[PDB]
Amino acid sequence: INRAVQLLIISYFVGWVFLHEKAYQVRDTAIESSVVTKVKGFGRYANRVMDVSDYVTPPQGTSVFVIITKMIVTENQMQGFCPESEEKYRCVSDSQCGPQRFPGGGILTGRCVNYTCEIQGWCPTEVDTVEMPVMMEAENFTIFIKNSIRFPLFNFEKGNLLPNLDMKTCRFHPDKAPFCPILRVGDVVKFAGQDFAKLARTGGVLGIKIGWVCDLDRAWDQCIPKYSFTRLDGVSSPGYNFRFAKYYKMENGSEYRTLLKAFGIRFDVLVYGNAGKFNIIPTIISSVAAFTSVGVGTVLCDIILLNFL
Amino acid sequence: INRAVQLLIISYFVGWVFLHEKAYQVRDTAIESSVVTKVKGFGRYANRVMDVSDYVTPPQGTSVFVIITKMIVTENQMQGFCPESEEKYRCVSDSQCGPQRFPGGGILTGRCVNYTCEIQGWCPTEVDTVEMPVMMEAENFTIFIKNSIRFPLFNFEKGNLLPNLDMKTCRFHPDKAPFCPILRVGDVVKFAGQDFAKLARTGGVLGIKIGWVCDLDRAWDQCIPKYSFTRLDGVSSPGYNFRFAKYYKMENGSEYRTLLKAFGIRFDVLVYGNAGKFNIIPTIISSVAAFTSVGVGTVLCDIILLNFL
Amino acid sequence: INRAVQLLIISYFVGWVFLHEKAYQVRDTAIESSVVTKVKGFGRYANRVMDVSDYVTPPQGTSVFVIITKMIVTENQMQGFCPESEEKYRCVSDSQCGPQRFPGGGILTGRCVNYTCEIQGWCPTEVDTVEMPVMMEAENFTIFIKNSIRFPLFNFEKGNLLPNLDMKTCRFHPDKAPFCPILRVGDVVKFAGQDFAKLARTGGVLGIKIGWVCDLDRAWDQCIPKYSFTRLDGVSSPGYNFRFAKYYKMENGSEYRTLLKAFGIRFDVLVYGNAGKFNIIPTIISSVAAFTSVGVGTVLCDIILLNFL
Ligand SMILES: CNC(=O)c1cc(F)c(-c2nc3cc(C)ccn3c2C[C@H]2CN(C(=O)OC)CCO2)c(F)c1
Ligand SMILES: CNC(=O)c1cc(F)c(-c2nc3cc(C)ccn3c2C[C@H]2CN(C(=O)OC)CCO2)c(F)c1
Ligand SMILES: CNC(=O)c1cc(F)c(-c2nc3cc(C)ccn3c2C[C@H]2CN(C(=O)OC)CCO2)c(F)c1
Ligand SMILES: *[C@@H]1O[C@H](CO)[C@@H](O[C@@H]2O[C@H](CO)[C@@H](O)[C@H](O)[C@H]2NC(C)=O)[C@H](O)[C@H]1NC(C)=O
Ligand SMILES: *[C@@H]1O[C@H](CO)[C@@H](O[C@@H]2O[C@H](CO)[C@@H](O)[C@H](O)[C@H]2NC(C)=O)[C@H](O)[C@H]1NC(C)=O
Ligand SMILES: *[C@@H]1O[C@H](CO)[C@@H](O[C@@H]2O[C@H](CO)[C@@H](O)[C@H](O)[C@H]2NC(C)=O)[C@H](O)[C@H]1NC(C)=O
Ligand SMILES: *[C@@H]1O[C@H](CO)[C@@H](O)[C@H](O)[C@H]1NC(C)=O
Ligand SMILES: *[C@@H]1O[C@H](CO)[C@@H](O)[C@H](O)[C@H]1NC(C)=O
Ligand SMILES: *[C@@H]1O[C@H](CO)[C@@H](O)[C@H](O)[C@H]1NC(C)=O
Repeated sequence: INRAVQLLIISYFVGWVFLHEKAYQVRDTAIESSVVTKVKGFGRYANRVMDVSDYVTPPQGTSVFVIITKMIVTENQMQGFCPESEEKYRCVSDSQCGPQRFPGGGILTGRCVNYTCEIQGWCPTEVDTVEMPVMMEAENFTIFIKNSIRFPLFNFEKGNLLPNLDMKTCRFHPDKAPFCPILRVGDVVKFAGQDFAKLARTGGVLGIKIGWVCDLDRAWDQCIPKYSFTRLDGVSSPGYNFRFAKYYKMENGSEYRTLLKAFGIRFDVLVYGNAGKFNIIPTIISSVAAFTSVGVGTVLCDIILLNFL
Repeated sequence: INRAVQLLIISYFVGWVFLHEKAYQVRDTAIESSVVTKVKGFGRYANRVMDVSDYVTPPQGTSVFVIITKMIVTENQMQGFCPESEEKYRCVSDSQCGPQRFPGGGILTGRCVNYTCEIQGWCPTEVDTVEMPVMMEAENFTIFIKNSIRFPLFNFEKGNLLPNLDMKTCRFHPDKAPFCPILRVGDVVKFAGQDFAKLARTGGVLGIKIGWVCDLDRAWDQCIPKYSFTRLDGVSSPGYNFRFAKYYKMENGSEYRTLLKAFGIRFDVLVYGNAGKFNIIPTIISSVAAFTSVGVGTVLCDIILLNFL
Repeated sequence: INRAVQLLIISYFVGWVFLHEKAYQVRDTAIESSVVTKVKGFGRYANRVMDVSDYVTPPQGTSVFVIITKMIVTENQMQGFCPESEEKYRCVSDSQCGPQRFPGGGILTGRCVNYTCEIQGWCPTEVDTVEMPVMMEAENFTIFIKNSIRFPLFNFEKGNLLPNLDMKTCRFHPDKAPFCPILRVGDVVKFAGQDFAKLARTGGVLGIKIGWVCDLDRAWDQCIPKYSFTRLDGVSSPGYNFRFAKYYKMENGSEYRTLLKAFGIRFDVLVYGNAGKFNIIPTIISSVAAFTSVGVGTVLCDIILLNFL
């Protein structure tokens, strides 16, 4: 009975190794998904509350949006020549800056004036590096993410709005309610291992990943999404700043421009999926390989038992 | 001759099962694609026709754009305190709204006035829910979609602009001309199983999918794209509304803001591909599995015939 | 010794064929990536230098941005009826244009006036096709691309900012330094097999592909990205033009609009990945198939040697 027991044990182990790793259930990874993101929540920046229309830069609500948390405004920028207001651009001789100095505000002319050598262009350049406050109440904003995915190979359409496992006081917590699509901005920042104060002050590119890992052999309700968070702006000047320009020409001839530098927390929504469904061909391939492996194991077992090595 | 005929039949069935499901022809699903969308067509909204530059929100023509169909304008919004114009925010006592009421227009102060308790912020809030007309002529807009895909594993570059199977009066109909890239907006809405009037009045997020399913073992001209349409904004307040803010500061000191609420039909272009090419390794694997399966079938056939069970 | 030598040679060839094509090392192609693009560099267009805030259309720095190189401005567009300024719309009789003529500037009315029959809408239409100069200094712009990828199946996070194989004078050249993420716009245009003058004058949609092809069986530092460039706006009127509209209502009642037509070079960043990691199941499958193929080869070899055919 030793040979039968040993071959049964070998076959059982081979089956465990195969079906545990899903040798069958051909896998599809080309998930086609659509994301609709909507921000809700109000906050104050200077002396005035700002609704959703203000801070979020892309109003459509695409896969990628920006939550603006700090604004630096430079108004009435006129064309001309003038020195730069930054420290690092010190000029002691007229030959210091030429076709070797990286421009910071405009095209250089090869001169030197007192405030720094003359960049040409928008004269009142950004006086940056100040103690401007941040939209602290943005720590309490909420993001509603409606994600609709469709695995094409198996024709499997699904969405994250699962009605079983209200939407007015629920948040997203991976422990209590890991299924509500409403993500608190403070919660997203905290779950990424980041302090919110520094992230809002300097800016960063967070990322929300919706892993659609499902086993289609089970029921339709079993396919559930998993939310994860990360930061994708780590080097090893870190930050995320971007500028809008609004132009106007007053009737007295001069051409003006106001420049708004925004430090925000850009959110990226990345959808990844991996769905495995049972298919005849991989099942046959795996069964044949398992049979041959069991045969090889049986051929080796008697030899190793007889030789005790 | 019975055994030879039976083994030939078993081998033929195994070959049918294998080659029908493409046991060989290793498959690649990581399709790298680029989409350029351009809208053409004019329509009237208030008392004036609007060209392409007006209704479409992203002027670049990215993978996702919005066809604005309804506009609600609130001009000269000033900062301050005032009640809200919506019905649902009824206030009979000063304690009704506090740290339990969801803000609708601004940060609450805990008071109660006649128009509703005081939200702080942009005072002339949106008087919404009106009978504003819709851009009905947007039913006749056309969308030109240039899609260029490149399967990287096989180095296979292709595009949907097939010159064989003019581009001035052709539309997209899956029956007559299922190859023209020009998609009528009314046609897209109709093919999604949606009435255009309600969709334009309330807004929605349609989706155009370009399935690049091809068999590279055939000629280059055989690889063709298939267009499909769906809606990806179905819960089970449905809609798709987004707001622009334009700011101006008149010389008499006050800070103003005009808010434009747009109800549009956002179009998402999703590209999915699955290309299978013959490879030596999967062919050998499939042949070995087929040989072993045929052997197993022959081993079972004589037994089942002799035992008649 | 002939049979042993022949079977060893057959086994060696089978192993070469299998391990060379990676029969083992299950492959994942669903790469989840995030791209942050930042443009640096100044240029002059009319009589004034323009910094980053001006030419690039999406200020956020998404996966797709546009480098504007030519601007055509039409100011003070008023609603009304007037003929069109283009040549192709010749009208000799009042019945020439009707429900058969493609509108170019507005909704037609079925009349004929001297400048061309009356389109309704923004009256001072674009007088296009001029000799407007181009932002030639945009040939010296630089693009910083920070790409962070994460293969989910193997949980493999990586980025293109490799610190071993400064970032102030380095460019991207596939021969000298093929690893610096700083891409010169002129270099990108040249590597796509395109002249920069015509591309800037008419517009085009270039594409930068970051192939993340790695072998995870080696060390972590071995996984490196490969940059490639292409053009995805080739038919077989080519170009890429898009228009912004800025509205204002002067106090004397009339409603105005200024239209800015931009000819740019839109850059698309496409991330593709294919990562193979050793797994037990594919290894067993490949070993079984190799054993069976070697057996078949041995069965055929003696026959072909004895029969000499
Ligand atoms: C006459 N009024 C103005 O000039 C003016 C008014 C403003 F409310 C603001 C302002 N500050 C902040 C601060 C935060 C955290 C969020 C939004 N903020 C805003 C509003 C908009 C202004 N944006 C714009 O594109 O405007 C062209 C870009 C996005 O932010 C400004 F920067 C300028
Ligand atoms: C002095 N003139 C204005 O204030 C004004 C003029 C306008 F034509 C309009 C207006 N209505 C509609 C209706 C449809 C269906 C499409 C486009 N529409 C527009 C034009 C733009 C105005 N957009 C903007 O970003 O403007 C900052 C956002 C997109 O729509 C407006 F909302 C305000
Ligand atoms: C009172 N001043 C103006 O009206 C005015 C001022 C300007 F600098 C310009 C202008 N020309 C060029 C040429 C290049 C190559 C790049 C940027 N350029 C610009 C600036 C902006 C204006 N953009 C805008 O959205 O403005 C609403 C869209 C993007 O280009 C303009 F088109 C109009
Ligand atoms: C974000 O919201 C939380 C939850 O309401 C705020 O925390 C509470 O704030 C109230 C304000 O009246 C205090 O009475 C509570 O004691 C706070 N609770 C806790 C646990 O701190 C929080 O202050 C808000 N954040 C910001 C920046 O305003
Ligand atoms: C969209 O275009 C269609 C096709 O031209 C319009 O339908 C025709 O409209 C003309 C207008 O002169 C009528 O004479 C025809 O009888 C209509 N034909 C049909 C089959 O209805 C349609 O009206 C346009 N839609 C909108 C909203 O203007
Ligand atoms: C882009 O930059 C290059 C590199 O600096 C410029 O080419 C040089 O331009 C300087 C200008 O003083 C000349 O002295 C050099 O002789 C040029 N070198 C070469 C090899 O041509 C180039 O002119 C710049 N392009 C534009 C359009 O301004
Ligand atoms: C126009 O007026 C502004 C202030 O409104 C002033 O700074 C500027 O010098 C004037 N420009 C001209 C050309 O008169
Ligand atoms: C400025 O003028 C506007 C109308 O143009 C008026 O409503 C407002 O009260 C005035 N504000 C101040 C601060 O004088
Ligand atoms: C308003 O003034 C503009 C010039 O500023 C002029 O062209 C236009 O005819 C005037 N419109 C009205 C309605 O008075």
